[PDB]
Amino acid sequence: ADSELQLVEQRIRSFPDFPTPGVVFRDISPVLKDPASFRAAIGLLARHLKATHGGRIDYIAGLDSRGFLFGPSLAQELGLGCVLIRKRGKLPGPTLWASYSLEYGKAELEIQKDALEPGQRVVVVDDLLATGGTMNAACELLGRLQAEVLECVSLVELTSLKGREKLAPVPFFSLLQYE
Amino acid sequence: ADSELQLVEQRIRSFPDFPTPGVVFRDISPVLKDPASFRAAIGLLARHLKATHGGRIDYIAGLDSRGFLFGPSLAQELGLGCVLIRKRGKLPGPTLWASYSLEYGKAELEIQKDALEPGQRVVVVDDLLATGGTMNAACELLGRLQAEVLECVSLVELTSLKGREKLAPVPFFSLLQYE
Ligand SMILES: Nc1ncnc2c1ncn2[C@@H]1O[C@H](COP(=O)(O)O)[C@@H](O)[C@H]1O
Repeated sequence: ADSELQLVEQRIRSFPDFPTPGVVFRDISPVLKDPASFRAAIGLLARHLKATHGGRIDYIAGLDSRGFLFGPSLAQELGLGCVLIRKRGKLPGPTLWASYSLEYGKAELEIQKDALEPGQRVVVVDDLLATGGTMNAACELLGRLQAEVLECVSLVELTSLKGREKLAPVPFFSLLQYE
Repeated sequence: ADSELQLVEQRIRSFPDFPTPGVVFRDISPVLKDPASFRAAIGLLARHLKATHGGRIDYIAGLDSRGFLFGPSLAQELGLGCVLIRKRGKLPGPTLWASYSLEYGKAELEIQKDALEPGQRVVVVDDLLATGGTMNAACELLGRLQAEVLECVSLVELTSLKGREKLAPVPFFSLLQYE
């Protein structure tokens, strides 16, 4: 198109009635597919994070699974490492775990007990904030390792689901908002 | 790739008997956590790919979920987009899916119907090649979209499981090898 924000915005594809009737799904797949829009997305998140924390971040925490598509590349742009927060069962060795609500049921996330040392400053990233279930669980786990969660970020936020309120006092930033 | 490769090898951590007895789990998590290791792994994959295929690659395809950690960064380094291959039920809109065999029973993968156009040339990435079942299924999905799979790559290859044979005649490159 032209601007970087509109380049990202034109590449978020809408799918009505997926996964269930009445929902409007936001697919980030086109953002990844277009190298110019992927780099526009990473650069917007990076510039936000650099301006906001002045270089003083220790790690990005990428959220299983779609957050893994952004976390490493964001971290690398910022010159940082990326740690992983995963669905239960996926990581080897001693873990901490936290439950959250998933569709009609309950699920769990986990982090390795040595993923972070105390006092490390971390930004959580995922593609999309919907109910805020996994993101909230992520914050719980990081606090348990005595990490300082600076904020959570996503490319997209679905405001009608009120996942941002669920994260307070943890600050939250999104690039784009839809219902 | 001596020094750079040692930076990767040093950060692969092994866990006996996970997830089940007699399996040595290879954990790439410390590679992601160290930005120099991550940058070395991405550079070494990119360098091999450019030295082998030059500018003939159109897209990287990342395998759900640990392939997601490397695909976008590899595609960015090459100036290419990245397309996604997911566990069934995760992608919106029209898809093609297939089933393949695992340790007792079946698993299923899928791809969006419009991920690639015919004759487009793709390299598949995952973190580790074991039996090659998953990567083989990804190759088959991509074939059904009339994509040309130039190569599959990973950080680790478990050579006693003969994943390389399963993929033939699609070439396969790994940074590190173990029995
Ligand atoms: N020993 C192992 N360590 C880590 N991941 C493994 C191991 N064996 C299999 N996998 C994973 O299982 C999938 C590969 O299985 P395969 O389809 O048998 O090649 C990939 O996602 C690998 O990352």
